[PDB]
Amino acid sequence: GIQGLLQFIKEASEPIHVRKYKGQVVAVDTYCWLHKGAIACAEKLAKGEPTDRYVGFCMKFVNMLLSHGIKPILVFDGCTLPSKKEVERSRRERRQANLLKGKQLLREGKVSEARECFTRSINITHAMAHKVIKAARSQGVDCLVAPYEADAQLAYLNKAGIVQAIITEDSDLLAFGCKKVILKMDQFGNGLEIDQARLGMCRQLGDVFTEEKFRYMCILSGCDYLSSLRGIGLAKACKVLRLANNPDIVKVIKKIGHYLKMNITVPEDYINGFIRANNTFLYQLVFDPIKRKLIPLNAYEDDVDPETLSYAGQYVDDSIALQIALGNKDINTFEQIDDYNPDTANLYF
DNA sequence: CGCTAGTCGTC
DNA sequence: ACGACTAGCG
Ligand SMILES: C[C@@H](c1ccccc1)N1CN(c2ncc(Cl)c3ccncc23)n2ccc(=O)c(O)c2C1=O
Ligand SMILES: [Mg+2]
Ligand SMILES: [Mg+2]
Ligand code: NA
Ligand code: NA
Repeated sequence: GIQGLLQFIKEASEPIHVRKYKGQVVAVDTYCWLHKGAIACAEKLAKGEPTDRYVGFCMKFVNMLLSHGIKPILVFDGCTLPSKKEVERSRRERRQANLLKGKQLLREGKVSEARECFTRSINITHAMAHKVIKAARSQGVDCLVAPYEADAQLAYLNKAGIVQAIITEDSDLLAFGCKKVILKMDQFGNGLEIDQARLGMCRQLGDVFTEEKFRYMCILSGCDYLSSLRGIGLAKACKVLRLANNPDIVKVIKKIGHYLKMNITVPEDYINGFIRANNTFLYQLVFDPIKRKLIPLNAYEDDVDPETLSYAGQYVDDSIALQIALGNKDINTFEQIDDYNPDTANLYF
């Protein structure tokens, strides 16, 4: 998530009820719901005991969207981007560290502090997501596992017009150019909608309301694909882009210290890391479910060599991507764990 | 004083 | 991993 973006653009937000989307399609960042579901049964999942509480939690939200006449499309995270492989294994280590600390606290009589530790010791596996997929498909709810980050797939579904809004706790969806994003939605259907159109209402932005300029601001402030330079937040990133009057973002970043009157010599790796973050937001691979084809989020522009963009997701045969998308092919082991076929029975029709 | 980043507390 | 919120910094 972009740190503190919701507050900076608070004027573009409005409180809504999901009733607003009766008769409309809405995609969900379902790993947000699986994580909260797995918190409610953290003590059992950590010890390896069998539990399907996280399934009922996601279904509580799905059935609520269906009650108000919304067609939900549950989107799941797929493979890890090459650049994020070192961080996800580091996260597995920190979860296994809290597994032993939670156990130690249960011995010391501190049951409530141990119950809190277990909530930060759970790995959301593709097996857990497949249980949710099977429960959602019984109720006739379409599910789509993204090839890589669900953030990019959700952005595709909205940009294509397949879905009119995205339900998520991640503000990166706005940096990805989503038209309507619904944050902080509770089990009853109440949440905050941020419309890209209403970014004009934000006096803090100035002219940093276009997709390209708004994306650059989020990257400069500190994004998932790149930490910011020290002392740069949304306010200072926003300031740099308003003052600069040059389309080449690279020349603006080299002269960043001049615009802010700050002592910042930008390193070699920050310029390239900015280009990679910008390329991941534009060209990260997604699955077109109607045509059943793996494609970049946006069609390649100007001189952008697709052979240099492996960090934004590697290509695989469309048949492999279809099997990942239907939840049949396990993300980690690439083993077929199911035989679902949409043609032998809709998002894929 | 505006802002950014480090500490306490929780889904 | 999320945000409240606060201190301390430029
Ligand atoms: C795979 C998916 C995912 C994994 C498990 C549970 C919840 C979410 N992630 C991973 N990651 C995470 N986001 C949120 C939470 Cl609460 C996480 C908890 C544990 N481990 C990773 C998390 N993350 C970070 C920054 C992002 O910009 C982002 O898009 C994701 C993201 O979607
Ligand atoms: Mg994500
Ligand atoms: Mg993200
Ligand atoms: Na920052
Ligand atoms: Na300008």
